Amino acid sequence: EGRMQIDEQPGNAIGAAVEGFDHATASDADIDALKSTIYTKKIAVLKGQDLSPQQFLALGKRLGRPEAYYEPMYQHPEVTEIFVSSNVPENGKQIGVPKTGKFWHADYQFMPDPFGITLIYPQVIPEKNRGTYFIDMGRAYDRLPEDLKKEISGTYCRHSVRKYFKIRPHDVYRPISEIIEEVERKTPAVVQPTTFTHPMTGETVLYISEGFTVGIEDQDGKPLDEELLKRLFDATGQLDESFEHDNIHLQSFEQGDLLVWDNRSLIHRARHTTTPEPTVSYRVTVHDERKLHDGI
Ligand SMILES: O=C(O)CCC(=O)C(=O)O
Ligand SMILES: [Cl-]
Ligand SMILES: [Fe+2]
Repeated sequence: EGRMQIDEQPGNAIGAAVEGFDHATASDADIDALKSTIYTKKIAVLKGQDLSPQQFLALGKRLGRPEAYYEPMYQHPEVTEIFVSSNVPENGKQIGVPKTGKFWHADYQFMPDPFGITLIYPQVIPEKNRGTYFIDMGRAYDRLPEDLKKEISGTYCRHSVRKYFKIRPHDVYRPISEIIEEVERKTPAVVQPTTFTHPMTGETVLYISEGFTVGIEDQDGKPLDEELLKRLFDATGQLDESFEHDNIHLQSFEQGDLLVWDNRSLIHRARHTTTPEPTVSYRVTVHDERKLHDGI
């Protein structure tokens, strides 16, 4: 230590900038302070990062235990733990998967044991149409009308990858019903409390997303009409295709930036493909000292 400096946005404004961070030399106190910033400011942007794929993984390992993506076509060829979103061919070859995350979601929300921190290391940044949209679903919960808070009290939600599972090269010539069934076997829908208590901050988090949350059910386990989910999406800003909604944050980045964010509190999505500019990003996803919530 002696050089990492964290500049948190004032008050309730989301985000922080971190200058002079070196994952190879940061002290234990440095890491703890960076973690506190991630949990409270939700998005920390590390500046001046010039890392190999291996050094990026080592940075992630300072924050938690990396987990590799369960579908391997997403994995970096040299680092299994790096998830690659890319539509720029490397020597004419497809690396990772193109055009990922074009829907509101929290990462691994369709899995039974989601990780708490996401790291994104942009490699190729669109000049004009850059950035990722975010919603703080704890702040979004607090801003719901009281009666809507009451209506979801005690409910559970079902989360599934079934809408956005991407066809793989080895799926060609298979009947689609067989892939549909395989997805339900490998990644069955996961039931979670509709809201949970953030282990690091104590905030109530509304843990739903338009992309992965496929149903809501009552305290007795009986399915509820999906209009309730639609009203929740609407109220939290997830149905606003203009992205002007008050809850929505557009996070931009520049070369050398590295985004680290709270994957309990936030949902995110890619921008509309308004321009043909390409996107390449490397992702590391790490488990921290607590489960997503105490009920996991
Ligand atoms: O499209 C997917 O499979 C999800 C990708 C993702 O998590 C992201 O692009 O932020
Ligand atoms: Cl994910
Ligand atoms: Fe994502």
